[PDB]
Amino acid sequence: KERTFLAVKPDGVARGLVGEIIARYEKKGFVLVGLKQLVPTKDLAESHYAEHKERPFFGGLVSFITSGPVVAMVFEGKGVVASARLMIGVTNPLASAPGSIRGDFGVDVGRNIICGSDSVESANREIALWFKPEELLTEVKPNPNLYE
Amino acid sequence: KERTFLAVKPDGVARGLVGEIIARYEKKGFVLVGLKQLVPTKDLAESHYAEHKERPFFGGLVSFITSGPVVAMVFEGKGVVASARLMIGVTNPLASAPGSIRGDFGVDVGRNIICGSDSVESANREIALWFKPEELLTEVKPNPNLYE
Amino acid sequence: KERTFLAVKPDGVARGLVGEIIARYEKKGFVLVGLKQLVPTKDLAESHYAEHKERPFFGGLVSFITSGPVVAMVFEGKGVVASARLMIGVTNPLASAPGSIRGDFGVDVGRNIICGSDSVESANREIALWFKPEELLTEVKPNPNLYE
Amino acid sequence: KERTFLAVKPDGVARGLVGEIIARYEKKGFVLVGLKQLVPTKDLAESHYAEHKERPFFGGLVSFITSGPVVAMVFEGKGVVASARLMIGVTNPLASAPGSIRGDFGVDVGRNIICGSDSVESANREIALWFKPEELLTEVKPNPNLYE
Amino acid sequence: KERTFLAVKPDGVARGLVGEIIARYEKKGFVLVGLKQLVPTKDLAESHYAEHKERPFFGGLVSFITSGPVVAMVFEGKGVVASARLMIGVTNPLASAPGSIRGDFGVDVGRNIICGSDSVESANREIALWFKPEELLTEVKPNPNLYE
Amino acid sequence: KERTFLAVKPDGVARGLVGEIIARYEKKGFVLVGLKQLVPTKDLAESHYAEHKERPFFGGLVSFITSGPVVAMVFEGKGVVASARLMIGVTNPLASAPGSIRGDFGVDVGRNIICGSDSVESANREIALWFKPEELLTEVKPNPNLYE
Repeated sequence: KERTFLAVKPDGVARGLVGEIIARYEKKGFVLVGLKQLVPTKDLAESHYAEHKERPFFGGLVSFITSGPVVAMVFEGKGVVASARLMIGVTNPLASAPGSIRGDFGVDVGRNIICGSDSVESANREIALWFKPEELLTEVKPNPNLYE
Repeated sequence: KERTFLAVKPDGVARGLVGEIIARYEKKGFVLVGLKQLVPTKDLAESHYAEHKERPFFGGLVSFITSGPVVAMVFEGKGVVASARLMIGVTNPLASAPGSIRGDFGVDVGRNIICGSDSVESANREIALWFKPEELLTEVKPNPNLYE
Repeated sequence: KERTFLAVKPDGVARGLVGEIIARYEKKGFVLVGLKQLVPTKDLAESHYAEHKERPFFGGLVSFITSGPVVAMVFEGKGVVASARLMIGVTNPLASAPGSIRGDFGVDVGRNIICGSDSVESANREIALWFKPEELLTEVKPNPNLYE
Repeated sequence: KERTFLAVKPDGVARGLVGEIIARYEKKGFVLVGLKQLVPTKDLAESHYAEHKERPFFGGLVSFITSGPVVAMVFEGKGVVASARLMIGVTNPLASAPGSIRGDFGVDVGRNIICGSDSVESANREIALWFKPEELLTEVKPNPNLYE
Repeated sequence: KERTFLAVKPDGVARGLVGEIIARYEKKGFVLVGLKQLVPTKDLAESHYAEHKERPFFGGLVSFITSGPVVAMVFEGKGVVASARLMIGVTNPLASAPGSIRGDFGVDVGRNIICGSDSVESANREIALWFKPEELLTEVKPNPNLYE
Repeated sequence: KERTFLAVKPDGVARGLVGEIIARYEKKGFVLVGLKQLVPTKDLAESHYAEHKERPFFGGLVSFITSGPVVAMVFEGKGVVASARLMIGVTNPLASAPGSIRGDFGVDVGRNIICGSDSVESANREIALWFKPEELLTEVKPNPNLYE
């Protein structure tokens, strides 16, 4: 099945939002196949954010995410990359709908709590970045009531 | 006042979602005028799904809903048929917004937890299908703070 | 497995507490094997309350419970009769602990929201009172993660 | 920082929705810089609703809001006027999305629970209407994890 | 009916716990007859804490409570003074049960979030301290489903 | 500050209870200083359960915990070892109070969802068992509103 990578960033961890966030994806029915808390390395942060490398805000992205603990997760399930994004909301928390994570909890583009993969393609890249293969679940059993 | 019919299907019952679902419509202010759990008969299931009778997925619809317990409800209140639908989300749970029932809990079109009437017209039909007149509340008292 | 009978009384129904209550027993892992809303008959109410027949408050018990809709439920699971009672709290809602149903929601002995069976013995009696055998689930499947 | 004025009207207070509403804006990260419960004066109600003065429904607006207690609040934070509106929903609760306040709790345009300022301009006016300067917090400290 | 005084102290306000706390007493069925946020005066703080005047920790109590905003409330209902205390927990949050306010949210005796009146006698005193008679609701209407 | 070790066992993970559990300790104010999901090794399981080595149920304990994924956590804060235990409940979920984790969610001694350290002494041992020193947070910053 599809897998995505989500990190709740230092601001989400510091605000005590980790469990609330995991519980939202668990209720949806996605399965947790990798999880750890870590303080990202500058090397890791720069690779993760490589797409924004030419833009002046790249260095801020890199400073913040290495500024404290991150909890890195990967979830598995049908259509999880796009669904996970729908559940986060949009870039600007102020513009994100009530009921989404950033819509419910966030106020600033610079402190928007959580990030998730763009695409199936960048998810594959990001998972291999943040996780070793031995840190990820091999045999996954979803609730039998979830999939036809 | 308007009435609609909602069934939480075998997958919603099995996942322990019944109370969560009723509590959403109670908080909104709709009044429960009929409620029961039952394992639908094939005769009942086929009439309920008669609209999809010509399509090949008709038989799957009929197999699943008779496969386990269903909790059948009817709610009363202004604009309840459309409102109830807004609160469920859309056919594809993956595409349903955060904050809706299928948006919050579901992943597969084939396991989308709950169904509700299309229209005032099919609600009237579906209620008479699933419920006897003596199983429905006659005198309804909504919260006095709900309606001008 | 053990079964118990719980009714959320007219005051709980009228206050929109039905879903909240069912969701508590679903989360605990007990399985719903019977459910319906009805306005109790005086004959039914008097049999249900037969134990208090000699006491002067018997008639009040009987008046209130027939005064509006009741949602009658039976749940199945290990030790459900005593557990269900632990989750309700004690007779006086004011004295019931935070976290219990009556502790969280109720204020008056006369409006204490829900009743549940005393014992396995009176549960058996009360279930046969309120429910026909064909209204109760025969084959029960609990979450496989609940029981060793 | 921006400030807005929100009142939960008599119907929201009477339905026990005050805490739920405040908790939504607290979780978002907006800071409470003024709060009180009062039964609005006719003079206050007419000024507050001055914009609808020419329309026939003006007098109903004025009757209802002075009909019971109101809890008047002002919140501070980036983009709070528009954000607060996004979180309330739209005029018609039936049409308001799941996850919004009116979408979750309300049914009637005439009983839509809460009102919030239109604009930064009318917020400034409404705050000075309902609150004395000494009733508002001067030094505000938001969670340090909220703003970049 | 009985009335009690509760203040959520600067630590509860700063942690965004105000709405959660009010919502607990609203769900229980107690009625809010007074509410405001204020930064307590030293004169007010010393009178409020007069009982601990001889003990060395008196001055700390007085320093903290005047250190930031407090939201002062009074609730009405049967047995509210003792019930409100049951719902808060005990002095030491570490020892307070799960399901109580201090049991759920607090860790330190010095930061225990909320205080409520000791007795009907000190409630009467504390209400007259913190509130003017014109700031309190005169005609109270509780949910009709609460009291027999 | 004190640290404790908690594991949500395979039954808690499989039931989608991970986020709910973390969110309870985050709300209390304890700080997450280590977190990962893993499928325990038999060597690890036997050391963890060494205290029950002579009893016949030792092998069952060891079979179950290595039977699926576990999410291993360590939390930091004043009095966290005893507090964490208070929040879990007692051995028998049926006997655990409403409001505790096992009281809210569990039914069987053999499937009681989560375990936490006995004492400060066994916490120290268990943390060194399950975690490498580099997997644990060194500089911890609790909410400034938590500790006097």
